[PDB]
Amino acid sequence: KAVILDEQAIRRALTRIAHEMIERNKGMNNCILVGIKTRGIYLAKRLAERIEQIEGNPVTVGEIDITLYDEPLVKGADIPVDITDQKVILVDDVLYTGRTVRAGMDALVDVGRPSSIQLAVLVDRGHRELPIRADYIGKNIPTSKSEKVMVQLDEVDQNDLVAIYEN
Amino acid sequence: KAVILDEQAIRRALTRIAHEMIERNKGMNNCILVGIKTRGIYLAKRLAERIEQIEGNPVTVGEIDITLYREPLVKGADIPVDITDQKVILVDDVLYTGRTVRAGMDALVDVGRPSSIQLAVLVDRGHRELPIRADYIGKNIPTSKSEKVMVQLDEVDQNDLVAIYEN
Repeated sequence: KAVILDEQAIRRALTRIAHEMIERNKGMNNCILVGIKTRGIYLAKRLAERIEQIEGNPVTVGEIDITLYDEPLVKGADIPVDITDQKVILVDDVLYTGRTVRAGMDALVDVGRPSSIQLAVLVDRGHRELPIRADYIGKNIPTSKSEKVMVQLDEVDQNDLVAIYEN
Repeated sequence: KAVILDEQAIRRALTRIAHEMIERNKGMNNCILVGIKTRGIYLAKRLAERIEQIEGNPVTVGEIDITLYREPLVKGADIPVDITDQKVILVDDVLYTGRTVRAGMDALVDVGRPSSIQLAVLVDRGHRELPIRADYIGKNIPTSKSEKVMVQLDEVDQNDLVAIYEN
């Protein structure tokens, strides 16, 4: 095991993402953050919080609970608003093959009809297996196929960190 | 109406794509080209032909006939081989919103279970509405939202050309 991002690195990446979201989406007016995977949901909440303290406007947060690693399956969803004709940004903790994002994207296209969907990820470890790319990245991390990258957030786990494992 | 690419421009872009496919996919050994949309199917056949005349090995071509967005409904596929564990490359004529590619991608993850899916497009006009990007592009063409870009191939139309229309 090895730590690649610590709490400070994660906080800086998130502050950078929040700003980029605000800069490229007209202050995030009418944009919905939708987290996928457990930690993606927590990151979406952190981003909404950061954006609100800057915009003075709350940002709607939704979620899709999916079995992560095209086997990943959408067991449900919970988006407090109608997303029809709204810009949605999926928030993922670690972008890898892209297969969870595809399952999450399919669900959104069937829960509502958003005008568009973007992708923000804390870490992109490469090795996609689908033509899906992140629009916002906290940190690109070069990995081999056998490595595993894992994010720990303090509202779920013990600490805020990103670790990489061999095997 | 205005012509942005002529027969020669189309031919050069395709030769460039065929080479990139060969260079990035070990000579295209075991890679399947799958066309989407009428002209995507024809371009896939042209690329398979170019790759064969360079590699001396045939390239399997498949197809998904979906209608271009304005969600795109899949009428069905037709892939002469079992694509399970095989690298697939979708071939599109014009990449725009990405919504036809999404419908085509979903199908592929149901007819078979390819190890990966990449995307080759003759023209990318921008304005995606999904986090889908092309891995091979013949020509990037900057457009406004109201413009329409259309590919014409001689197998189905009068000439080989790409035109742009205002609205």
